[PDB]
Amino acid sequence: HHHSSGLVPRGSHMTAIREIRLSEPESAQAALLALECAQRYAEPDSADFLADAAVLAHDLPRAVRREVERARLDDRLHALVVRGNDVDQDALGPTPPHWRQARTAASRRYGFLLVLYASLLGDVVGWATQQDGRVVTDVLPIEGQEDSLVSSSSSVELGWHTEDAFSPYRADYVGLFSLRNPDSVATTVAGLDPDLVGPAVVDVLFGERFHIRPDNSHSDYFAGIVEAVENPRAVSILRGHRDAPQLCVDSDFTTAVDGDAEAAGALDTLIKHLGGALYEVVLGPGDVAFLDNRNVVHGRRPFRARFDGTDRWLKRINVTADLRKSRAARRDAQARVLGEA
Amino acid sequence: MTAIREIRLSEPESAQAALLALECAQRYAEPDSADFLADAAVLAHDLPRAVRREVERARLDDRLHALVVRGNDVDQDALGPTPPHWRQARTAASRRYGFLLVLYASLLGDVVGWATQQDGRVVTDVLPIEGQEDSLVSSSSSVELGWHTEDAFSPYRADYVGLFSLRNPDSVATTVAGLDPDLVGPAVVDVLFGERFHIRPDNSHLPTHNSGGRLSDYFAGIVEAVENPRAVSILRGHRDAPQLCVDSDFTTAVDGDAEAAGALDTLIKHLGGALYEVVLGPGDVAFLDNRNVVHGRRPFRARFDGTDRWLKRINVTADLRKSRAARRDAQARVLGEA
Ligand SMILES: NC(=[NH2+])NCCC[C@H](N)C(=O)O
Ligand SMILES: [Fe+3]
Ligand SMILES: [Fe+3]
Repeated sequence: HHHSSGLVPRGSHMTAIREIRLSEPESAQAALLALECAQRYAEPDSADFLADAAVLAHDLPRAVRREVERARLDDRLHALVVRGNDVDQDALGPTPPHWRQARTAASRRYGFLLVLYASLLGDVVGWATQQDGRVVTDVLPIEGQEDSLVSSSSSVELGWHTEDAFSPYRADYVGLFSLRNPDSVATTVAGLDPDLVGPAVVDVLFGERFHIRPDNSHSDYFAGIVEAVENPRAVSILRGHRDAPQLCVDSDFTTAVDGDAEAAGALDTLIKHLGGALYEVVLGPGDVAFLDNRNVVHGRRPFRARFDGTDRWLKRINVTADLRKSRAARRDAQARVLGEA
Repeated sequence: MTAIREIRLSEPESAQAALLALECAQRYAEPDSADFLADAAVLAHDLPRAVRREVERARLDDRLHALVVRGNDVDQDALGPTPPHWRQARTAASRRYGFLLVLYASLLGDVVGWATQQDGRVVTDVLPIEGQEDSLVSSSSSVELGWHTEDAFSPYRADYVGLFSLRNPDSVATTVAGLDPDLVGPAVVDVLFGERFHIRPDNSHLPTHNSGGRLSDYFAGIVEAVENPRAVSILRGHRDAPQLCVDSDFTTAVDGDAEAAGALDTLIKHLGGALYEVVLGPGDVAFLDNRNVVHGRRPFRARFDGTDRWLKRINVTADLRKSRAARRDAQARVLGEA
């Protein structure tokens, strides 16, 4: 229970995982700050708290803030993982049977702490069509959705994708705060190693030669959503500097532009590459991850849910480096829900 | 309203910020030393809490014109004379003000500079230069600095421009204007939202305003943007809170587009009259929201005797990652090195 941090490689990605282990004093400091926020503010995503969240985040332990800041500017990061936060399992109570029942009094402190960590990386956002536009969402298995294509699945693999791949307002980070995970169930993660892929295919993937359609998981805004399915814009899968390209792809919702067989080939080459390159991150209770959604796709393996209140439960959040850029898709300046207007 | 958000520092708050800036000056060589900039976001967290609270309110106010932090400590005697050229303005005595500007700026985003402006420095200098009185660059004096979005030509233009006044003995005003969409017409707004305009790089990006030795390759992109400007919009985003991107001296409508030419001269008249004054006294730091306002500087008579007006300046981005195609490597802050 000493503080430690370091770099865990995956293939050629030398800083793929940045791991921080909290000392017991650091875990207690973070818990005390989250509990004070829960006393003073309405909700982990109420306007009063989110106006202050980026400043309150500055009260987290300094050594942790320095390591999170290094992760924030690492444009080859896959996952920042902060291990060893305090979770009182007894006080938390059972895993709820549905996200609609999961915004519990006992779990508030973990929503506040997830937003505090997240607010070191950017500004938290949610989505009108996802869990009623909650910014702090819940990942837990739902009975009768075992074979579903959403994060409430268990028995079937959650297929890998860039989060909200279709959207110009897609998150920079996806945050996950594990409350319990008795069977050590993993998030799957992959990035592109351009040195494992034919330069010709990489060139095609930088072309605006693909359609990324919304999941059925997804008005001027919702007019844009109907258009995105029926008349999808021609988009690239890779963008930015050749030395540090961003990745945007959905294994289930990406196709080449009509009649572009070459693009179809490059896409299916990339799908097989990322499929073969998938690795896993397991979050024990009190472990928090931020996936760099610019760099990695993510999903989840089949697992065996009991639905007895002991199942895996994460709090989840989306983070943007640039809240202002999505103002056209938000209700007002301070509102954080994409597609609310 | 709160378009201008002012924080007047207490003596303790001024002293705390000065102590932190001097601690940075004791540790690091330059206010844009790579080691300092890696450390800057967390060091900024050590600024006074009441100040960080008001900077955060400004950061999330999408109608902000400027945040002004008044009353930082500036030792005029220790600072010495105003240098005669920005090339000579990286003085030992002024380091502490460069460090403090970066600390305030790092609450709002990440600092960036330009390969094609003041030799790619991140902390730049605004002071009158003999022979540039009637120029269109920040070193002008006799000729008003025409109102502009900073680096309006570039998709990597700053979200905030930071100005730290070291010296302003004649109270020369910074000029500011926002756009009222209601007050120009829903008609003109529709035109301005169209990609029907040419915005060229301003003269500060030319090799004539950089050291002679600076690589020709840096200027290729600037010369291309002067010769062959892309068709771009002046307004973007939400109709209720649209962003503004225009330079009064370097913006034209696309050839043939009479409707666009009319929209632009309507905008130029609306912004010209609305232009209002903010005077930055010694120790005053302003952050202009470069998405919401154009800014300039009133005409003034420079004395060229070492007493002249002197600001430190910085560009701040909300999203450093978005410009990686234009930067040499992940941590490099100089736009146009790639
Ligand atoms: N309309 C103008 N004068 N535009 C250029 C403004 C000054 C420019 N930002 C500089 O540093 O020199
Ligand atoms: Fe997902
Ligand atoms: Fe300017």
